[PDB]
Amino acid sequence: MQYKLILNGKTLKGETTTEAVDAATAEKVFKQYANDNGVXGEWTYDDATKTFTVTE
Repeated sequence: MQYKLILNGKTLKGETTTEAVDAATAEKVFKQYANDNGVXGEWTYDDATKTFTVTE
């Protein structure tokens, strides 16, 4: 139930984590987080390692 976020912004590179029971819930949380950090970017999703990647 853990999901990662890989931030590749023009001035913001990093990775965060959250615990969510649904991929859309996790995506929404990460999108909110990204937006608060100024990002949103092109969003890619890997379901093998449960990671969302943002390419600004």
